[PDB]
Amino acid sequence: QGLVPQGQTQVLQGGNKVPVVNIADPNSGGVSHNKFQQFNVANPGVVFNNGLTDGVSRIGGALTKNPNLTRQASAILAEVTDTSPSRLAGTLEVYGKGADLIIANPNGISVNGLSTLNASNLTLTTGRPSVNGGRIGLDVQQGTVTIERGGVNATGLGYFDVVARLVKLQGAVSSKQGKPLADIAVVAGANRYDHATRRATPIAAGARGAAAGAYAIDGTAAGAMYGKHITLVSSDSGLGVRQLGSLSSPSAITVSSQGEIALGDATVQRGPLSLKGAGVVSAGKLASGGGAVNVAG
Repeated sequence: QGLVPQGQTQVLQGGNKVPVVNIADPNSGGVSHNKFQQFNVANPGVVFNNGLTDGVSRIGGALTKNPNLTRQASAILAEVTDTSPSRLAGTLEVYGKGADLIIANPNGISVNGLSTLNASNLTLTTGRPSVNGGRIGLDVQQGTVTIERGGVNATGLGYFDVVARLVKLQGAVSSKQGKPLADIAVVAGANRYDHATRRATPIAAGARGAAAGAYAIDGTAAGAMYGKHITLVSSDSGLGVRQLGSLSSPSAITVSSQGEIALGDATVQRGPLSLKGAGVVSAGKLASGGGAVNVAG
């Protein structure tokens, strides 16, 4: 239910201490690959130690440099290797050099009131990672990510990506009003997702994600999203994207489905609203402040 590292990764924790992950030394491409038997974050959060010097974290107070490091990471991957899902709540803080965060658990991830500090970008995935130097591929064949009512605060990220077999959106994903707005991508289905290009290519899996007509992405009214660009992608044939949570974006909303699309309200201030599905595509009220709206089943 906690944090149980493997290999060179260490976790400084104990009682009331905010846990500090002494991440593994990164490879030549800047990726620190950290395997865990169990990975969970609870309020107030966790500190990833990407520090070559002693200092102070915002949520955790004083800490020393990470003894594993000969250089700082540009991407920190936490991969769960055993059978338990991950729960994430609180702040994911990177102490030291800012880096991409990737949390991968094929068993599932649930998210409730998540934020970040000094993370460049954040990816939550049920894909199994393949790491080759700087190149990270995520092979999604199973698992659900659920955003619970507490939601995600993406403020300060370039993007927040959720990449899983199925995705449930039951809380808001947004950046704070007037602050640097993150892009949001939700990518469902059996895919290889390349972390550097943020492109999904469909792959074979051992089982279906769900039945024909079931929803690969299912957002309720509580799952409202606000992002610089918002992209929703479902690649499994016959599965739907349902997102009843209002979508709001300054620059683009794009939905691609290999089945149905069913949206509520969606608005883009200065850019295109594009819906492309294999099945029936429907939307409640659409608006674009400079009118690019395309809908195509």
